Amino acid sequence: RTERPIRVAIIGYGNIGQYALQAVEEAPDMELAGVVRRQSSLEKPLPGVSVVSDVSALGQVDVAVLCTPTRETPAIAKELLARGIHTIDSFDIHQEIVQVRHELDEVARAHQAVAILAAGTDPGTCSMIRSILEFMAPYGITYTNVGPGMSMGHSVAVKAIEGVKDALALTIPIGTGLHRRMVYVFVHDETHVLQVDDVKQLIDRGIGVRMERKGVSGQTQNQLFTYEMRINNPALTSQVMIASARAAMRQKPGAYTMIEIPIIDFLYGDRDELIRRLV
Amino acid sequence: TERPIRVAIIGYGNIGQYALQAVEEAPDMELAGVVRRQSSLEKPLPRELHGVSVVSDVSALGQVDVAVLCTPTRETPAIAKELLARGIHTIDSFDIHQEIVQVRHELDEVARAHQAVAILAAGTDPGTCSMIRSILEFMAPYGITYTNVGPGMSMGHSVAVKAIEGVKDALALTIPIGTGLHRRMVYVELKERILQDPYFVHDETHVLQVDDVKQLIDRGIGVRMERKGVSGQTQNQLFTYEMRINNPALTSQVMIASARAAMRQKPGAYTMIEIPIIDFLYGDRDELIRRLV
Amino acid sequence: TERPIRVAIIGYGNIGQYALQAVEEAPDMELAGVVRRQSSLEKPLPRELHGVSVVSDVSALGQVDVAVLCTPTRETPAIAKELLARGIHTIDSFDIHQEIVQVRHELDEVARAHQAVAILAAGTDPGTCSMIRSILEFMAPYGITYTNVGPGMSMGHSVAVKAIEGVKDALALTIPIGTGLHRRMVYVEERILQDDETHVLQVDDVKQLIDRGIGVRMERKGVSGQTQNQLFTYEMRINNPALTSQVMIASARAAMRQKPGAYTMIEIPIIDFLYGDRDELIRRLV
Ligand SMILES: NC(=O)c1ccc[n+]([C@@H]2O[C@H](COP(=O)([O-])OP(=O)(O)OC[C@H]3O[C@@H](n4cnc5c(N)ncnc54)[C@H](OP(=O)(O)O)[C@@H]3O)[C@@H](O)[C@H]2O)c1
Ligand SMILES: NC(=O)c1ccc[n+]([C@@H]2O[C@H](COP(=O)([O-])OP(=O)(O)OC[C@H]3O[C@@H](n4cnc5c(N)ncnc54)[C@H](OP(=O)(O)O)[C@@H]3O)[C@@H](O)[C@H]2O)c1
Ligand SMILES: NC(=O)c1ccc[n+]([C@@H]2O[C@H](COP(=O)([O-])OP(=O)(O)OC[C@H]3O[C@@H](n4cnc5c(N)ncnc54)[C@H](OP(=O)(O)O)[C@@H]3O)[C@@H](O)[C@H]2O)c1
Repeated sequence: RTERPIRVAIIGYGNIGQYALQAVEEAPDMELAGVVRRQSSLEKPLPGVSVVSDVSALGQVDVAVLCTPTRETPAIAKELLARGIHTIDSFDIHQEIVQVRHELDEVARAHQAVAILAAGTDPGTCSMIRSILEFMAPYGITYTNVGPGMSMGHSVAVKAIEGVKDALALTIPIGTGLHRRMVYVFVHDETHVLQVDDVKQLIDRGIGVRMERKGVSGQTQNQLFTYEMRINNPALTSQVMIASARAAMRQKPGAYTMIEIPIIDFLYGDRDELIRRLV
Repeated sequence: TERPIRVAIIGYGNIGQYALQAVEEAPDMELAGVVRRQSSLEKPLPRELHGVSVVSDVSALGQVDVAVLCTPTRETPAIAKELLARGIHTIDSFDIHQEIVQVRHELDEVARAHQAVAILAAGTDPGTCSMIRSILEFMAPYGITYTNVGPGMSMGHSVAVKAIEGVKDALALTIPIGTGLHRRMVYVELKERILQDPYFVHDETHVLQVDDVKQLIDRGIGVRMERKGVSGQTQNQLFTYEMRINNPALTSQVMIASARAAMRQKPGAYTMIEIPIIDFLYGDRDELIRRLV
Repeated sequence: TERPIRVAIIGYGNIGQYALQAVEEAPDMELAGVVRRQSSLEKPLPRELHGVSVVSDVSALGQVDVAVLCTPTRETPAIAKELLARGIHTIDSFDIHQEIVQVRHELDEVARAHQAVAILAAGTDPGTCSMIRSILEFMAPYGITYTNVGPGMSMGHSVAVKAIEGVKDALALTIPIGTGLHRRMVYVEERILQDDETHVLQVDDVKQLIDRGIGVRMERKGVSGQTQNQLFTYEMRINNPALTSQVMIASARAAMRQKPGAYTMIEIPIIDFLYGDRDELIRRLV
């Protein structure tokens, strides 16, 4: 009677990939097919899950959830799409998304494959809230203020300068989309530096997001919208990618961002009862 | 109300369009007409003004109790003087704080001389914010008040940017950054530019090129006013006042309420802290004490 | 019933005036007197001190179990050691953070010689904010804590600017701007400002700006075990000397339950600061 599980492979067991594993197991319409790592990591000590070096080893795989680093992700995805497998990623470079969508689109439409890209937290569901604020109040300004919380790239940036080993760099929101940078031990915003004993003692993967728009609806001024969340960032991103995996099965070949897909397509459940429950 | 107050709107800009709605809604007043520069009369007639006397001098309106000046700050004290000199009361929302005392003296002479009332600086931040700020002072005489105007366009500063060279269109916002201090956000439609600091220099400033600054405009604004001080000798008295409002809707509504008050004062010039609050309200005295006190 | 704890107030200034009210209200404590510089005894008696033994030396107050020091920071360690040396316990809210470990060792040596307790640094930020900071740290060992000391008069900065040039009078404020950082607001009765983000304004009367209340915002996001994104906020909006003198009076109560030595506030069972029977405090509070 009921439907067969969606078979998911996770590509790149890193910070996002561990959380993705939890979200796959918990998805009641999804089963883990296996984890794909570089060959160098297969040699490492293992943390019952088929951990292999290529999707071919994992049997049937409808969707591969890409948890690899940004730079390598487009190339990886184009390869997996060319094999008929759908791909999900949370590609987080805003300005290259338009180009990557087109690049992923071409491969997917040929191999009857769906690719959903930039399906994470701010490249992701924050984009969906932004887009909805946009059409409810077309005149005005939106500010996305990332509450105190790490900036992976920024600390990884500072990790590449000569000095006392290890560093933590943070973007701190100072309002109206502007941020201050605080580094614990790249020049156009105010920076503060502190030396610490153990940078590892300061690390926490939660983050705050405050997004606001003040705008006019139709012709009426002073429409106020505020969206706020305090969350574990990698858990939310992996969960958003797993919901996108469900949605990728319900699309036509091609490549989509999350504002190009019906919100109901991300939800597990019977359409009518989702409507009855949510709308 | 028997013989309503005949109100003329002077200058049909942002504030004049909102002031027309305030006049309409007010039960004790009726619109006498709108006064515009001859240049604007030659432009086509807006739809909301169909059936409205729209003229270049207030004489053509005939019998005007109060003139609600919705004119640019610089031009308004001189416009107020002329109307006062005809025995016509004037409301304005003149917004240069540092010139209010002097402007008040200048309007006071003319108005007393001609049996007219002027109420000046009667908008939002000069205006009702003044009244609030002043009640806080006598409630807690020792301490400090901060007025933080929430993200929203200052037009005096936005038009400043439109004036500089290499500037097709610009939008410049004042943004509170606490303690009465403010940052400035400039959106320009065109290092890069000769942005430098034609003034602005004594303000932290951020510039940004956008496609269509018209797409960014909303006339709402936030105001957060805070005071910590001493009542008598007790410390740590805490006061907070906040509004999220349509700025021109408020300013013009305050001006129309001030028009009501003008009809009640002896001749002279007044700021809003020089009039009993009850003068601004429509209704019987005892009924308003009973509703409000 | 026990006899009341006899408390003496050392130094009758700002903190000293509030301490008097705290001692009076404290049901288990009794005012032995106030101790001032002899130069201050020649001045006229404050009305609140009518009927109070005001004196130049604690030896004239009879039995004195605890002395609450409301003396300026730099003078307070030497005054403490003198009183501990007689076997009287001492409370201070000494507030030079970088110096507490050192003062504590010094105060500890004398305390143990004369069967006396010193509780030092027992105020609001040196003091109960320290206790709160410390509970957060063990509750979530990985992460960062920001103490944001809301608008509120400084003391060292105020007196810093109060000197320098044509400063007839001045008031210096610390303002929080987030994540532990602060801006300085200077009201004065020229460009010189050197000695952080600072603003300077001239005013006719600096005394008209004075209010002795303060806000404090403590926030922490960190990890419990391996679980991320645990959120903690602590806030107070208070009369600073009223709270500081109350905390010292509470420490006077805790000092009577310690063994000899010097203690900061994160070194004393919270229950020792509270009036009442042990078991009853537990069932009502734990
Ligand atoms: N949109 C959002 O909100 C959002 C938020 C967070 C993250 N992201 C995306 O997620 C990524 C960061 O993930 P993360 O924090 O989990 O990173 P991570 O911990 O560094 O994990 C990356 C993993 O990819 C594999 N890998 C590393 N270098 C590789 C290479 N050169 N070629 C192929 N595979 C390689 C490794 O897994 P193996 O050992 O198994 O090979 C590694 O664990 C970024 O690319 C970002 O775009 C997006
Ligand atoms: N105190 C407060 O809280 C507060 C708040 C907001 C604004 N305001 C005051 O409101 C005033 C008007 O603001 P607004 O948004 O209504 O501005 P606006 O849209 O520019 O309106 C100004 C109007 O004045 C008329 N005008 C008369 N003489 C003029 C001249 N010499 N140059 C240009 N225009 C002239 C024009 O109408 P015609 O074409 O019909 O002649 C114009 O539309 C400001 O100057 C400000 O001081 C006060
Ligand atoms: N959170 C905290 O930990 C916190 C907060 C507030 C205060 N404090 C502490 O409180 C102290 C200041 O309290 P306050 O506001 O009451 O100060 P204050 O107003 O200056 O009073 C200090 C008093 O001590 C006496 N005194 C002054 N100079 C002296 C000297 N050189 N030698 C001996 N006695 C002297 C005087 O009393 P007589 O004239 O009667 O002799 C004077 O009124 C600081 O040292 C500070 O560390 C800490």
